[PDB]
Amino acid sequence: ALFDYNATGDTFDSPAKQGWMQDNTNNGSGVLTNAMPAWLVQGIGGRAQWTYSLSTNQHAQASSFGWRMTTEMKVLSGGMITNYYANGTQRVLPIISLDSSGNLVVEFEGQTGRTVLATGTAATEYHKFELVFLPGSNPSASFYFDGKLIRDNIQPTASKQNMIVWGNGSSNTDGVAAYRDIKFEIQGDVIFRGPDRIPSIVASSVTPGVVTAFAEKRVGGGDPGALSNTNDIITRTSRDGGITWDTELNLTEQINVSDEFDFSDPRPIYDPSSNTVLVSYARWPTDAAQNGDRIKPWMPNGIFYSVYDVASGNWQAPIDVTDQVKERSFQIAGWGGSELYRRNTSLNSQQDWQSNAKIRIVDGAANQIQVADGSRKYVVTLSIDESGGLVANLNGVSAPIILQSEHAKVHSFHDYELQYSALNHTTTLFVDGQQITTWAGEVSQENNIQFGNADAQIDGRLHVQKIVLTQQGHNLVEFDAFYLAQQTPEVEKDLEKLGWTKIKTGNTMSLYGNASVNPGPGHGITLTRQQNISGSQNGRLIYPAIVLDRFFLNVMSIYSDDGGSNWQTGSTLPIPFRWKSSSILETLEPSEADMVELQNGDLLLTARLDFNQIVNGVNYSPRQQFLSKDGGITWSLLEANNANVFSNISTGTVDASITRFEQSDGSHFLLFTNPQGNPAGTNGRQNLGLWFSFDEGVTWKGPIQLVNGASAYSDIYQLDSENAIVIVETDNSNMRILRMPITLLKQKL
Ligand SMILES: CCC(CC)O[C@@H]1C=C(C(=O)O)C[C@H](N)[C@H]1NC(C)=O
Ligand SMILES: [Ca+2]
Ligand SMILES: [Ca+2]
Ligand SMILES: [Ca+2]
Ligand SMILES: [Ca+2]
Repeated sequence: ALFDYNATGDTFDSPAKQGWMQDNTNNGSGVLTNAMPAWLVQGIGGRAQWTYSLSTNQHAQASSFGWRMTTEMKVLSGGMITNYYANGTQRVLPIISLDSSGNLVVEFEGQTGRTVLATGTAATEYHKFELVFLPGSNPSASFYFDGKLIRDNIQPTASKQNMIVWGNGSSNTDGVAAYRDIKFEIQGDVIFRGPDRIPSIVASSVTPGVVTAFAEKRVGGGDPGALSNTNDIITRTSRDGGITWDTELNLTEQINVSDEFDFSDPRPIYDPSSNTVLVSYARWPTDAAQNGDRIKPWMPNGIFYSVYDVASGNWQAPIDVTDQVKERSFQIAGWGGSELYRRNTSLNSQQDWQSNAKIRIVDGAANQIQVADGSRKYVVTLSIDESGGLVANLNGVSAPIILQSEHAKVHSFHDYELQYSALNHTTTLFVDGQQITTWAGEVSQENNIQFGNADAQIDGRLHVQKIVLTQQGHNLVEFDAFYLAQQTPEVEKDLEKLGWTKIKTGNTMSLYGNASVNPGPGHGITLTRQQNISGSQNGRLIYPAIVLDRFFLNVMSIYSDDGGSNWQTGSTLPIPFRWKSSSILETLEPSEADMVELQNGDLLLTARLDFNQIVNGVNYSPRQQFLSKDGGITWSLLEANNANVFSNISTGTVDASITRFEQSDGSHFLLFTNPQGNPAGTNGRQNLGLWFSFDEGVTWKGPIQLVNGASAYSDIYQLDSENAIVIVETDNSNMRILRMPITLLKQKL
């Protein structure tokens, strides 16, 4: 909430015409002045000041969420120039004056001594005076003069005064000052009310002042997937930098006509090229979702986006991108074991045959597709090498073959075709129609087609969409995992019931997946520093989404290199595992995540780690950072870069936010928000903190406490050259707006 006085020239320029109450005594007075229009306070032989009354609830909001008072004035003479705020019990009182040398000085009630602010002709010229109050158990204000920190940790002092005040607050002491502008802002206006939840926010650089915020509208409350709620995506827009907001708009009820769905996790990206907001969100059937792993691949989970045209205020109807981002496959994780499927066949080695296998290599090695024709065996083994390239080894041939070096292509599906020539008794491998090589395989009496992960001592994971075997104009074998993966449970999908033999050693997991994809909470980004990042590009839209294969959550990039027309997925985060007992996996589950592009084009990602945090005695904490050096395709776990780097961060699991802040001089740093807990560094969703990184995410300074009270999910975005805007869940999950003077606050560090 903003309470202000602005002199414009309009002879409404009286503070009285702008809601202020004249409070003069004796000969105290005031008059409009126009050097540039201003109100001249004339506290000559009397008091001359202006006041504004606030409600109990307004004072309480100010106490819980902070406030700031900004004055542009010049002091002409005298003293007791008192611009301040008093809430009925306490106040922070700066007293500004000209001293006996004509120097402009300030002193504070409750602190010792004075500070010179300006000397010479500067003392009686206009300046900008800012008081910023940060809430907390032991709260304090800081005072700034033309943007520079003058005094910090100014603790409030007792006063029964109850008003916003500016001018010359003394009858017995002359003071004369001209005011161009007074702004008192109470932080924390409610923008979305609980039990709505899960906020995100972005701001338009092309149209300064435009801010677009999102949440889940939860009729009935609670997470998606409950029969007792119908959840939609809602949005509001500000055009004055987040002070006022237009009408709450339900973006998804138009595609939720029978309340058959829940939508969740609005993830906006601001696009400066089109000046648009593209917000992606999850769809779920209303009665099943991510919680409990209840969502299944045959159910209508997917991802849609809506586009806001900032220039017109138009919201475009939702667009479904589920087919592009929700993989359908049979997945074999040969992690600590091997798992192969073999279909015995009756190939005639004296006739040609052909096979096709559509396969994605997720990680590792010993991933195989094999055909044996009763005379010879042909095996292609697919691995990820040290530099993250895709490599083929053929049985009987010493030299490996590099198939791909570009990381997106390394982990995408490819068609592996074997063409056997009876005449030469050799087989030619084609990959995506490209002839790769010809080899003779090995002698064998086996007669089958076989695929999976082949070695219990070599970890690998491969996903399969199609397998075909053909001879003499007939398909002998056909397996369409892409089709089967999305069928309901009454369609037979068990390979062992479909004529395949399962050959498993040790511990493995396999499944048809994925069960769901979810953009996750917060916003995404457009990349602009990718020039020297091989295989990547500027203009990429990207966000870190949550994928559930069947039972385990993890994070992968979802991105578009054509402005949002077509979307692609990257690899999931690399995480440790351990089999604590047969078929019981100890591992991590990264879920709610946020990423930022560093100065060198590397991407820094911070992820909430849910459920178990400990693998082989190693505690990864409730939060873990990851780094991508290839534009978001693949990631690396940053050792010892977890919750530990955010001093006094809360110890409970919760969504966080991260973003880049750029100053007018081109300097930059990172901002991060998360509760501290109360006390700081304990469990609760209380006391939102702000952390800074001036070194590309290696260390973090802070926190600066932003909120005194409930603080759960949050999102932070740069608002302008000097401010960041924060949306944060608070009491009863009520989402509130903070507008934080970052360039001021950083000076407290
Ligand atoms: C994925 C993180 C977590 C796993 C327990 O679930 C989230 C936690 C939440 C929470 O801790 O408050 C609320 C989120 N809306 C929920 N996500 C979904 C899709 O229901
Ligand atoms: Ca409805
Ligand atoms: Ca529901
Ligand atoms: Ca987030
Ligand atoms: Ca699970």
